[PDB]
Amino acid sequence: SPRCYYCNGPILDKVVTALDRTWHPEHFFCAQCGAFFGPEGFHEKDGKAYCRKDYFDMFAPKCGGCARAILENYISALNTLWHPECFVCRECFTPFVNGSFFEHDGQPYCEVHYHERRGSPEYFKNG
Ligand SMILES: [Zn+2]
Ligand SMILES: [Zn+2]
Ligand SMILES: [Zn+2]
Ligand SMILES: [Zn+2]
Repeated sequence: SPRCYYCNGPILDKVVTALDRTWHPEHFFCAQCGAFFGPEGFHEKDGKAYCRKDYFDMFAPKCGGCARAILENYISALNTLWHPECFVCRECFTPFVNGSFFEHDGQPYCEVHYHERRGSPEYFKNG
C-alpha cells in the first residue's frame, strides 16, 4: 500500500500521486499558492506542485481571457493577474482610480459599481 513520505506514515483515505510518490491529503498543498481544492491535470516543476495559474505566473502575467502578454501595469485579483484597463464593469467599461481591487461575479468591478450592486438584492431607483 501507499505511504506518505512527508510524515512517513500509512495512507488510508484518498492518496495523492506526486513525483511517482504517494502523499497525504492534508500534507499535500501547493507550494506556490498553497490553496487547492480539487483541480485536474497539474504541472510539476523541480519536484514541486504548481497550479495551472502558478505555472503561467512563473513565466509572465496573463489575462484570464483577454490576452497573453500583460504590459507593465498589472492587477492581481482572484488569484489571477489581469490588465489595469481590463478591470472594469461590463457596463461602464471604464477604470475607477481608487486603489483596492473589487471582485464581483468573478469579474472586476468599480468601487461605486461594486457597492451599488450589493446595495439591493435585485434592483433599485439608483443605478
Ligand atoms: Zn502524511
Ligand atoms: Zn497553486
Ligand atoms: Zn486583459
Ligand atoms: Zn464600473
